[PDB]
Amino acid sequence: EECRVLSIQSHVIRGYVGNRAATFPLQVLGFEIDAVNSVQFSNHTGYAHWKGQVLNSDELQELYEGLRLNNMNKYDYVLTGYTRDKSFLAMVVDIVQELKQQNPRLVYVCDPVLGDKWDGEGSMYVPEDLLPVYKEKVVPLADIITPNQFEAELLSGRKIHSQEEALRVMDMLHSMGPDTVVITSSDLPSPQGSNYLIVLGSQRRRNPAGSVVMERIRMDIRKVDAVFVGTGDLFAAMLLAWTHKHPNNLKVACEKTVSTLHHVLQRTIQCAKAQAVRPSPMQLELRMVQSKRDIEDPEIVVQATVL
Amino acid sequence: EECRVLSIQSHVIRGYVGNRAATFPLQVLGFEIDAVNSVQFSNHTGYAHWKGQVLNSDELQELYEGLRLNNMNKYDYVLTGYTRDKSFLAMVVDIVQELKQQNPRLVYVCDPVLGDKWDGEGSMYVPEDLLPVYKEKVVPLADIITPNQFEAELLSGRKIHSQEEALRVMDMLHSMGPDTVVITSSDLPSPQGSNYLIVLGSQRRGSVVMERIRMDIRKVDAVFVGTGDLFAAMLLAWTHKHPNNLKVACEKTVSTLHHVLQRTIQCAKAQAGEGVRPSPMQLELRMVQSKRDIEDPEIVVQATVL
Ligand SMILES: Nc1ncnc2c1ncn2[C@@H]1O[C@H](COP(=O)(O)OP(=O)(O)OP(=O)(O)O)[C@@H](O)[C@H]1O
Ligand SMILES: Nc1ncnc2c1ncn2[C@@H]1O[C@H](COP(=O)(O)OP(=O)(O)OP(=O)(O)O)[C@@H](O)[C@H]1O
Ligand SMILES: [Mg+2]
Ligand SMILES: [Mg+2]
Ligand code: NA
Ligand code: NA
Repeated sequence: EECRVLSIQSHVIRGYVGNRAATFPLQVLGFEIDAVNSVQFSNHTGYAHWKGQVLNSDELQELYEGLRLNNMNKYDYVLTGYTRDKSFLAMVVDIVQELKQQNPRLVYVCDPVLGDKWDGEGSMYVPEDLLPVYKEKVVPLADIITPNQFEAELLSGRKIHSQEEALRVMDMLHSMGPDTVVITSSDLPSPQGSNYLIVLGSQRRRNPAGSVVMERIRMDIRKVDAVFVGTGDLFAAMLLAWTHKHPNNLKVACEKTVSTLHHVLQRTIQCAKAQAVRPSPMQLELRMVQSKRDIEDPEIVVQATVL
Repeated sequence: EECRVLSIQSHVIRGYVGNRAATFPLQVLGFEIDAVNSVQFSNHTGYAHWKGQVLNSDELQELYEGLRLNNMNKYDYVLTGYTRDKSFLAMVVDIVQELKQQNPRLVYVCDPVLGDKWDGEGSMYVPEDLLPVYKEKVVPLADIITPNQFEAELLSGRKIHSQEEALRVMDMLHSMGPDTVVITSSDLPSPQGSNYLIVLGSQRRGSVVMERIRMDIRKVDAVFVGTGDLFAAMLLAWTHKHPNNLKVACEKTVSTLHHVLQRTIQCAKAQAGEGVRPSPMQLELRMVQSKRDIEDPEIVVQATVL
């Protein structure tokens, strides 16, 4: 038995973002993940310097023809994240369409990377003309999506000020296409204090009996004093892995996903501090490799609230 | 404690060869390996088809520049394998010289891929103009080299017909520079039967001792791709953990390959059915499913000290 994933994301030489944050973890859990590298840079763009090349829609299509010609275009999952250009994204959409025709049971996990917000206001970090494509072509095709608060607000067109508006926006997202919507981070208020970020998740599904039900959860995570890159990619990847293992249990899938990132960042936070005192982007690269054990079976450190 | 490896080799979307065969195993064993993909192809060339793009020498330098500007050009090991381009390989050389000045203790593991021999006749599968660069530029720089028999013959200029000629040749290789030379496969005959392939290893290491070892590996009925790359990467990992113990390091390298292929050849057959010969697709290494065998391979081959 084998579960095949096609992950189209960026590659870097040094560090863990994109395909570099998604691949090792999924491989450790038994997945035959195939990495299509949308770009190859020396490191992520949060560093003072970075150089590299990008893959264009033509080349992505060639890579695909190669696979198709060998009749190797049969996947169980497809996984996308940061996509920098409309032309590429329209191509990723054509590829997902054909893979779904090839296999109707294919699950498309899509991280709709658009931007994020810093201390109150958010701004986009991909071309604005990608939003219409995400709205009309990509999300309708998705089975699981992992937007942060900023991205859900752009996808739904509604600002989110409360948990209830969050739920309403999540329902809106469900109606665009995906049965699983997880808001990966938000500045919603927590009763635990203000040094907490909020994760919300909602999954629609049919039970053996055949009724269409919805599981909803919330997690209040304590904030770590640092900026990490790649953890959004890691979140989407682990979510793929754990909903795959616990299909009818969003609570457990999310707790394992959020617990894995917690163990990775705790281990990362330790070494960052030891090597420094104000850690640079380099010292803050996720301690991926050293976290093998926590990825394989993470001790659950945060229980979710049931909504 | 961290050990960084810069691995420059090919990437495929489907399968395991190059950085694909070298990365996961080394990550599993705790290495901070950075993969520079010399190419990005849909799959390896053993298939009916393949499409893809290549990385040029200028792009390689660009990537290296980025790392340097950030003071990220400090590594414990460099690993390179199949390159089909002379300009690209010269750039790898300039890069390895550079990383060595930055860290004199850097260990360069070079798999000098030039070709192989099929039934007895060997044929190159890299342009000829590479050989001069390898003999004159690459090998003198290398600390560990992993050539198969054909490559050891091409690199030394001598034909190998016996275990003694082989070790004679490994010695010529040590003189070109490398302290550890391992011949990853040869047609030498084994006392165990015709169904065996021979691996020979030699390491030079205030005494100047010489350790030499041989292993008799049981041939498996099928042609795999990426096993040479896996061999070089696992050798780097094990030489790293058992430093002056060529014997143990080769034992774990080869045992690991054995489990992976045993596991691979089994699903191969399962998917091809009784009597039918597995395709390249079916024969792709079962990498991910061999995680446990990579972390701690059960030793199933003892090396003989020559
Ligand atoms: N500073 C932090 N402190 C604590 N946990 C964090 C921190 N940064 C990230 N995380 C963890 O990473 C997860 C996802 O957050 P992150 O902000 O990195 O991505 P995002 O903006 O939600 O996603 P994207 O833009 O990739 O779709 C959190 O929900 C949490 O589990
Ligand atoms: N058909 C096979 N049967 C049994 N073991 C094999 C077979 N093919 C490869 N191996 C294993 O793979 C290892 C390396 O062998 P392989 O022939 O693939 O590379 P090579 O020709 O020595 O290397 P390179 O071309 O990368 O310089 C062997 O030494 C052995 O452990
Ligand atoms: Mg964020
Ligand atoms: Mg061979
Ligand atoms: Na997200
Ligand atoms: Na070899």
